[PDB]
Amino acid sequence: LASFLMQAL
Ligand SMILES: *C(=O)c1ccc(-c2ccc(C(=O)OCC)cn2)nc1
Ligand SMILES: *NNC(=O)c1ccc(-c2ccc(C(N)=O)cn2)nc1
Ligand SMILES: Cc1ccccc1C
Ligand SMILES: Cc1ccccc1C
Ligand SMILES: Cc1ccccc1C
Repeated sequence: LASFLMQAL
């Protein structure tokens, strides 16, 4: 999940 949200950056 972290990756799925941090893709914003
Ligand atoms: C959430 O964005 C998230 C959580 C976990 C993973 C992920 C991707 C690949 C692996 C993997 O190859 O495991 C080998 C031990 C594990 N977890 N991606 C995204
Ligand atoms: N918010 N994330 C980004 O903007 C982002 C763009 C591109 C990449 C990335 C990572 C790894 C590779 C590679 N190993 O070829 C290419 N591009 N990460 C983040
Ligand atoms: C590597 C990967 C794949 C799918 C969604 C987000 C990210 C960071
Ligand atoms: C979609 C989502 C979920 C949890 C925290 C942040 C964001 C953008
Ligand atoms: C991480 C984030 C959050 C909201 C707008 C833009 C960006 C890059």
